[PDB]
Amino acid sequence: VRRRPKDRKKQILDQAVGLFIERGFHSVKLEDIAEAAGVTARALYRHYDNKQALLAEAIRTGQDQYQSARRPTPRPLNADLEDLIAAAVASRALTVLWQREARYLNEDDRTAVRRRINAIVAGMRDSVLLEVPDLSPQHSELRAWAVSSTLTSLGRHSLSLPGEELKKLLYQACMAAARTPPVCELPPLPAAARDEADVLFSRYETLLAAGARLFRAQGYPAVNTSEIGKGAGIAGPGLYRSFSSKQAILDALIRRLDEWRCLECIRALRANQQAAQRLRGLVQGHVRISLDAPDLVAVSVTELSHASVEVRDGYLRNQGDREAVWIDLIGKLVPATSVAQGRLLVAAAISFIEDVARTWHLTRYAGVADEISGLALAILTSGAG
Amino acid sequence: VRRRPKDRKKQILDQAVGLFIERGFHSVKLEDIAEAAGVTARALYRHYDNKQALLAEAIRTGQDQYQSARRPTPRPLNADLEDLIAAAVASRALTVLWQREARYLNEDDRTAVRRRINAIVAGMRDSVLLEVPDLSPQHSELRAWAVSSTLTSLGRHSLSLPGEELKKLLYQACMAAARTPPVCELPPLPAAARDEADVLFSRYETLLAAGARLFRAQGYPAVNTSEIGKGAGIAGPGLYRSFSSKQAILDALIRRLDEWRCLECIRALRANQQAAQRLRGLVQGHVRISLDAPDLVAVSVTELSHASVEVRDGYLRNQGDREAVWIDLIGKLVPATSVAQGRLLVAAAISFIEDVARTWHLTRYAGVADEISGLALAILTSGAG
DNA sequence: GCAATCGCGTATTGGCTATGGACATCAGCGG
DNA sequence: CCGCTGATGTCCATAGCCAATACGCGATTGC
DNA sequence: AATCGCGTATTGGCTATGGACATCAGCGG
DNA sequence: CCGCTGATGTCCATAGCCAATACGCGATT
Repeated sequence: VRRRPKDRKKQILDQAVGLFIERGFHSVKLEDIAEAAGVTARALYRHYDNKQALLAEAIRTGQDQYQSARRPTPRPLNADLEDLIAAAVASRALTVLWQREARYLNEDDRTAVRRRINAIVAGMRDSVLLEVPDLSPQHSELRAWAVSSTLTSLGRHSLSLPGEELKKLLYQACMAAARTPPVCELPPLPAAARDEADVLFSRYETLLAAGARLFRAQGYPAVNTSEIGKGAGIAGPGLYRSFSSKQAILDALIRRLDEWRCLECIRALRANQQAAQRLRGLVQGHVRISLDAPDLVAVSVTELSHASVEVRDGYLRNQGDREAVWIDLIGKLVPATSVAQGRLLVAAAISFIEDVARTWHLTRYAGVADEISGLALAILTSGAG
Repeated sequence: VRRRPKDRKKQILDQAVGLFIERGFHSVKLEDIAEAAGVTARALYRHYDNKQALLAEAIRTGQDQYQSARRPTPRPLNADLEDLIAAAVASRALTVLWQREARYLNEDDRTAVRRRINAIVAGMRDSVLLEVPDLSPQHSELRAWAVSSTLTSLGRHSLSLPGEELKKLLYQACMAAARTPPVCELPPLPAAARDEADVLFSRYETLLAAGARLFRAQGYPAVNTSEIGKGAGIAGPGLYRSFSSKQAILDALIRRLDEWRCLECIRALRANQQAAQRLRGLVQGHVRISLDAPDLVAVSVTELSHASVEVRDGYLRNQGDREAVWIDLIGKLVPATSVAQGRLLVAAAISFIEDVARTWHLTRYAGVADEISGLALAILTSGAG
């Protein structure tokens, strides 16, 4: 009656990849993967030793799929862009494997996936430097990260364009980002922790900072209450003296980020009245907030699925309203850009800003915020052609 | 058995004053006052036309009590500060009568109460100008408001000092505030509504602004969902497509103000490391937030009793932590001041900033924020002598 | 092309609390 | 001591208001 | 001079899931 | 009809989230 397909491992791996993409590593039970393949958990143990081994196999398979879709001597970015775009469109879902799921692996696998990502970014940087021969290494790295984040932003949503419109949009955005002239010399800053200790002036602030750091480093389901308490110097019952629960801490982080973004948007709107100056002010405020609180940005990017329904819905609605304001300004500045193209460009720019803000070594230069804002504005305005 | 004291209306008025001070005018029923006076509700109608007449009588009685406590040619502030301080210490619980309960009266009674308050402030300004005869009208008005707000702050909490320490503290604070040299000139601002309209970029923002304005103008129990919907341009039931309930708007306003204050405090802490500059930066951030959002300040001052328990508790705890940071800085700068004196001075400065921020005609000058910050710092630092 | 959403006026609806009429009782006074 | 007209308490009910949630009606958008 | 909540460190559950013996087919000779 | 490969039954171990109880405070009425 029941037959062994002799390819059980491939089916189990495919189901695990799908479930990890959809719901996450901790929220997907082994029996869920087994049922998706019409087996039980002990069959998976017959095929894989551990659940973590299954996750590592899934992440490696996703990276191999991206590499195969990518399909030697470095060539100008204009020559390689079409291939890069095709690969990106085909692999849009799998971004979370390396970006979020890989967070849960052991040190060796994390180092391996980090090496793969760094090699990809280095190839993109080589292409960018071949496109513009006269560029400082920091500027070349920034433009390479801009191109990479623009290509990777497709995995943060489900929007698309009919026909070859999406490819044209991505090509224009990447080429405009790459060919942006430098705005400052970008000198390395002398190289903080004292300011970080000073800004934790209460037990509530210390617990909030410890929770945000632990959520960014490990993940919400993987952080104990005792870990947050130790970060604050107490036990978990101390955290429950200060908070109602850990979901309360997550909701507090999300609400704090939302309110800060709203305040910066209000200030930017009140400061300027013309379209260009207003868009520049909004981009500058977003960059400022992203650079000042990388942990909040990382939490909002990753752990949003574990927050309360009302908090998540409100945060998403407010972000959508601010993005709609951005799209209206973009459409005013560039009449050719439509609304779908506008939101695609806005998502790409936001992804670039957030990705650069989280990386530490990219933000160790004087006046890097101006460069980030200029690159984001170039990406947003690339719709002109 | 039952006895009619023939002075029943005086006891009814006393109980009404006590209940109006303790809790809101809308939060006490006529049955509560009647029970406190040992009578039934219609017995009150035998002595008063309605509840609004009783409220007006209570407010007039409180103002008359303050006037009697105070008791010609104006005298220098140093020769009248003893009397004013005594009057304030005696009338501290009565202040809310002409500050919150006044909004529920008729137009004529509101104008009469405003006239009484303005006459008191004008007498204070005359005393201040007699003390320092080298001040422009704007500076004299600002210093008079500083003194009046210091006394009103003393009439805002339950803190006190043993013996004549409180009188000495208030005298020093008022004299330091009055004797502050002008920080800068105050040219009248050329005279927006355009900035008040574009910042409402979504239905949620419009509803929030309308709710805040209505709560400030009338009070939380006196505003129904119909007015908020009309301010947003929709029907009353349409408000629930964006909010869970009417209390959700108040909770959102309180949370927004708390997060904005927290962000400004964090920025001020990170900007400066020395004690004096750090305290100046904290005061400047508080002044900036108070001046930019007067409606939020008014809501937090008045309608806080109608918010959720958790939201109110969190807001109070965060404000207490920030004020504790202020008190630590004050104690570092001035070794003489103790913790309780620091609490009193911080309350005085905060009340001064909030009172000046809410008044519209006082803020129509160029660089008034610097003068407000200077006066607040003069109040806070006072205590060296 | 058509069904699933989506705002948006209206329409109820279950408290809830100022008022209020009918009736009742103390107050001191004038024989 | 005792009626005897003021003034001053109760007892129970009613009317209007005000969250908050039902409908139905249109217009739009994914399939 | 009692009297008090205020933190603080264990303490004890209740509940999910990951992993695992024992039995179990199937699938090529 | 047989020896290897895969599967299915329950089952237990153990971690993690909230309460609950314990003494000291150090300030409060």
